Amino acid sequence: EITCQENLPFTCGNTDALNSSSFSSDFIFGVASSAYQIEGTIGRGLNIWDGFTHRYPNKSGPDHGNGDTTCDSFSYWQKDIDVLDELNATGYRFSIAWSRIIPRGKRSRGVNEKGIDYYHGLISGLIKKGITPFVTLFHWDLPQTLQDEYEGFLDPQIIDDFKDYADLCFEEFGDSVKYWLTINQLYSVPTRGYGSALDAPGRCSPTVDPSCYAGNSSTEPYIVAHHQLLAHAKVVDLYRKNYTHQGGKIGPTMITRWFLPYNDTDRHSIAATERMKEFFLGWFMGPLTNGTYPQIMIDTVGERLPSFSPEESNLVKGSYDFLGLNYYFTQYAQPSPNPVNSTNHTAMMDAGAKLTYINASGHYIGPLFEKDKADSTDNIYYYPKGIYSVMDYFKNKYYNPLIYVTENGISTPGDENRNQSMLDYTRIDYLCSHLCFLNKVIKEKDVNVKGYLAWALGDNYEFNKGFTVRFGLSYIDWNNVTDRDLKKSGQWYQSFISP
Ligand SMILES: *[C@@H]1O[C@H](CO)[C@@H](O[C@@H]2O[C@H](CO)[C@@H](O[C@@H]3O[C@H](CO[C@H]4O[C@H](CO)[C@@H](O)[C@H](O)[C@@H]4O)[C@@H](O)[C@H](O[C@H]4O[C@H](CO)[C@@H](O)[C@H](O)[C@@H]4O)[C@@H]3O[C@@H]3OC[C@@H](O)[C@H](O)[C@H]3O)[C@H](O)[C@H]2NC(C)=O)[C@H](O[C@@H]2O[C@@H](C)[C@@H](O)[C@@H](O)[C@@H]2O)[C@H]1NC(C)=O
Ligand SMILES: *[C@@H]1O[C@H](CO)[C@@H](O[C@@H]2O[C@H](CO)[C@@H](O[C@@H]3O[C@H](CO)[C@@H](O)[C@H](O)[C@@H]3O[C@@H]3OC[C@@H](O)[C@H](O)[C@H]3O)[C@H](O)[C@H]2NC(C)=O)[C@H](O[C@@H]2O[C@@H](C)[C@@H](O)[C@@H](O)[C@@H]2O)[C@H]1NC(C)=O
Ligand SMILES: *[C@@H]1O[C@H](CO)[C@@H](O[C@@H]2O[C@H](CO)[C@@H](O)[C@H](O)[C@H]2NC(C)=O)[C@H](O)[C@H]1NC(C)=O
Ligand SMILES: *[C@@H]1O[C@H](CO)[C@@H](O[C@@H]2O[C@H](CO)[C@@H](O)[C@H](O)[C@H]2NC(C)=O)[C@H](O)[C@H]1NC(C)=O
Ligand SMILES: *CCS/C(Cc1ccccc1)=N\OS(=O)(=O)O
Ligand SMILES: CC(=O)N[C@@H]1[C@@H](O)[C@H](O)[C@@H](CO)O[C@H]1O
Ligand SMILES: *[C@@H]1O[C@H](CO)[C@@H](O)[C@H](O)[C@H]1NC(C)=O
Ligand SMILES: *[C@@H]1O[C@H](CO)[C@@H](O)[C@H](O)[C@H]1NC(C)=O
Ligand SMILES: *[C@@H]1O[C@H](CO)[C@@H](O)[C@H](O)[C@H]1NC(C)=O
Ligand SMILES: *[C@@H]1O[C@H](CO)[C@@H](O)[C@H](O)[C@H]1NC(C)=O
Ligand SMILES: *[C@@H]1O[C@H](CO)[C@@H](O)[C@H](O)[C@H]1NC(C)=O
Ligand SMILES: [Zn+2]
Repeated sequence: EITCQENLPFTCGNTDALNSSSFSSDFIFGVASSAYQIEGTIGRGLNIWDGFTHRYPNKSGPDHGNGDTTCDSFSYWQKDIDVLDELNATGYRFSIAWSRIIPRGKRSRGVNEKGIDYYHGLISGLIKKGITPFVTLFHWDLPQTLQDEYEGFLDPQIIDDFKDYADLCFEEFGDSVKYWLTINQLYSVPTRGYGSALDAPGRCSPTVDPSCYAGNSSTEPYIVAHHQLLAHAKVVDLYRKNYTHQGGKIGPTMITRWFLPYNDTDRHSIAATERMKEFFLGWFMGPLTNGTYPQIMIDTVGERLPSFSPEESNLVKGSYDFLGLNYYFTQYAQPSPNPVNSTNHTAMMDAGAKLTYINASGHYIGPLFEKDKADSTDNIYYYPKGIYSVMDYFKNKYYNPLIYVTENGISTPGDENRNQSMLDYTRIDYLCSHLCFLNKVIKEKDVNVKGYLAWALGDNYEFNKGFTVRFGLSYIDWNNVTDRDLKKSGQWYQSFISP
């Protein structure tokens, strides 16, 4: 019987109690990263994250930091491999910058052979060290030209352009890459990029944020989400019909969260909690497993929710070999009004729920996840059991899918000096507490999880936060980004992997 801790202090940092041997022999352990966050603009065209961070510096991060140079993985990709080698990692998730291989967006406009070579070198290097690549085709960095031509994912033209880009990736890298992720965190761009405008491209309703150049927070998130599903499905169909000889697998990336009732004895809170599962997870999982949006979304969103044609429904349904599940935290849900007529209405309001980290009786869900200096009441807290609940839910609700945890991690303040940043015991606690529960859910619920990739191989530009927070298991000095030095967490993970 496996017992896992939910509150501080944690004792899972002892590799004598918890290690890779606790999992199946073939279980993959590694770390993850994304192109915009680690490469730098050198050698690539411009994308919407360059555009967004430059047009709206205040939105790039409190420090106005962006991905211009960041940790310079373009030049130091070998150093990334060295970190993985040091960790004895068996997996590495990275993303291909569309702007690096097709700077002009549309494939017919030509490709960047040097950009293609960059990824060939990285992939060859990973394989030579026994590291299995998990490659994300689209980690939000859409070529700026496509956003300017037709507003990217807001238009159906994105489908063919994404398909042609994916085709190039399969053609060029598919002989070596056997695990593909289509779109990173399906929920994110529709809501943050077209709803709240916290993320690129930065579209929203005029009253939601006067700085948005255009948009409609009430309708656009649904249009974008719909196109993401269609684009994703078209790419999966292309992969399975034209690249089956490669013997690989492909799937979407979902940002997952668990939800608990703000008040577990209040039917309204309980209902809001179930609505959140449907609006947050079901919005994409319903189409992916059934070819239709959840009924509660159909009923609530009405005319603002696009419909799948019979052909599209068939294309989207079952469009995955596995699911890349990112997991960070869990929230309490309570009822909230949905003012559809208000000029400030956002798609996020349709769920009719308010999310918190403290419940009705004043209980904080778990240890501190992220401290918000602007407002103490806006602090995020984590919940280790959430990963168990999410995996159990996916197996029972979404037809026992093959799963790879594609992201799981925690940040530490950017204000900390080198020594403080290196002594990241809070990260060991976060990682081990989640790994305990992941092992527990695999054994108790038989969830088909075959890999775990911790977020951020190293410190990098964090979307919306600049360099004010660090997520890496390895430290990076912003005055000399060459070195990737394993922090206490990286050293612990090394021992966890090879006890
Ligand atoms: C997994 O996918 C399944 C489909 O492959 C889902 O089952 C479908 O669920 C639909 C509801 O979402 C359901 O469609 C409704 O059908 C009603 C009856 O239509 C028949 O009878 C009519 C007689 O007058 C006739 O005119 C029709 O031609 C049909 O013969 C219909 O009245 C409904 O329309 C109203 O409600 C919808 C909102 O749901 C409104 O959009 C619409 O304007 C109207 O107000 C509705 O029809 C749909 O209307 C919208 C239109 O775009 C669609 O083309 C049209 O179908 C449908 O019958 C079933 N199909 C099957 C195979 O059972 C399944 O849904 C779950 O299970 C069903 C049974 C139901 O309980 C749902 O609530 C569940 O979510 C999906 N499962 C999951 C997990 O989501
Ligand atoms: C988690 O949710 C539950 C269920 O909603 C909360 O319990 C309910 O708390 C209500 C108070 O907010 C209770 O209603 C009140 O009852 C007293 C006594 O009769 C009455 O004088 C009040 O006017 C009020 O009555 C309601 O008034 C509005 C009407 O629409 C409604 O029909 C009336 O009932 C309610 O009875 C109670 N339900 C039950 C079954 O216990 C719960 O609140 C916490 O516990 C209750 C018992 C009370 O001590 C609250 O102060 C306390 O916050 C809530 N838990 C938390 C931590 O928020
Ligand atoms: C976002 O787009 C929606 C849809 O075009 C707008 O909602 C429409 O608003 C008009 C004017 O009040 C109504 O006549 C329609 O019935 C609404 N459509 C539906 C069914 O929602 C909404 O006003 C737009 N929001 C902003 C801020 O531009
Ligand atoms: C807020 O969360 C706390 C902690 O999960 C809940 O408290 C638990 O409630 C159960 C059921 O009454 C008890 O058996 C446990 O002993 C409680 N644990 C603790 C730490 O006190 C509490 O019920 C939640 N509040 C609401 C309104 O849902
Ligand atoms: C890549 C982070 S986006 C995310 C998870 C998260 C981590 C730290 C702080 C805030 C969020 N979830 O994406 S979304 O659910 O916010 O769209
Ligand atoms: C208050 C503040 O400092 N934030 C402003 C914001 O109000 C403004 O809409 C935006 C214009 O792009 O520029 C930000 O710096
Ligand atoms: C790994 O953890 C298990 C408990 O799950 C323990 O029995 C084993 O001794 C540990 N391995 C090492 C080498 O510490
Ligand atoms: C597979 O490739 C062929 C050759 O380019 C193409 O004709 C066909 O449409 C492709 N199948 C798809 C789009 O899945
Ligand atoms: C506008 O939206 C904001 C954010 O949800 C809300 O706080 C405010 O009350 C709304 N104003 C209106 C029109 O009620
Ligand atoms: C930058 O760091 C590298 C690796 O530690 C080192 O070799 C080089 O001398 C440093 N350059 C500076 C800033 O002096
Ligand atoms: C790396 O892991 C393999 C497989 O568990 C093990 O045989 C090998 O000794 C490890 N290498 C190091 C130096 O940890
Ligand atoms: Zn710049």
